[PDB]
Amino acid sequence: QVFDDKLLAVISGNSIGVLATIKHDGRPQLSNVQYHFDPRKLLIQVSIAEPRAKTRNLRRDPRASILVDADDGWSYAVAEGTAQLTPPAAAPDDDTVEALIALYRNIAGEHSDWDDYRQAMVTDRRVLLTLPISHVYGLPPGMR
Amino acid sequence: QVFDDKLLAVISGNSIGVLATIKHDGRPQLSNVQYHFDPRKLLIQVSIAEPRAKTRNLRRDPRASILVDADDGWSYAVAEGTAQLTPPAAAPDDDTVEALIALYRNIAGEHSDWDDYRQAMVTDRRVLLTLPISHVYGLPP
Ligand code: NA
Repeated sequence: QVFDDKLLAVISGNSIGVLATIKHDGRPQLSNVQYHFDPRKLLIQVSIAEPRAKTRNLRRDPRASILVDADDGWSYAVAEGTAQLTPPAAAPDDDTVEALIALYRNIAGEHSDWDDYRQAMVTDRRVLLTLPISHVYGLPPGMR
Repeated sequence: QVFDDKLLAVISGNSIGVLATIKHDGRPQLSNVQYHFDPRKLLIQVSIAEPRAKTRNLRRDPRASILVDADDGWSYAVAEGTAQLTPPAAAPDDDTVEALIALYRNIAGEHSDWDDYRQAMVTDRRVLLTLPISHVYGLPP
């Protein structure tokens, strides 16, 4: 839809969002995440680390939402989906680290020392979060 | 705690945040809200409206969290609480509308036309949401 494309435009137009996961007690857990939006596949990809609260929540209940703010700093879009998570990075060139490399390119371009990047992924036990967008809602720029 | 004050400072330093309510199916519901923060009684105040999803959710389950961004746009603080809601504004002079007028003053001072403001609150079925902060976390700048 034109709408909603106005919401996706808010998502494709930014890189920082509020990730919302579900605590064991059922209430939301919120944090900021950097992301890359794949408009062709309608995916949102995030790099997260195994021992963080957001990761543990998602392994337990894969349902995730991301709110992205528009340029006006008023309006917003929220993407919902069911997260898919890679295993944590365990070797400097396993498929997980390879995917995180591709993610960092999409977000930040060419890395200074890729080999250190590779080692940090293993060390910090990084995970690729892939979130297929199954529903969008929000208040697109242009209305009340 | 030391950590605490740095987070609470983030909340004092802003007036828009992301409000998270809980949907019927257990999923968080997210939206931007404008708020006033009382650093004394440690509570957040928000003007919402009865017809909205966020309000329906909170009347079913009063747990709320609000995330607030630091100036660097990356650091942030989250406050959790159990929401307190007034009845919806029903008459231009009732207690709810008065509370919201006090809130509007705390946020943006004096309003152009209080009489149209009063009316708009009733037409909106506006609600005053009070969130005593029961817990804070996040990543201070
Ligand atoms: Na953590």
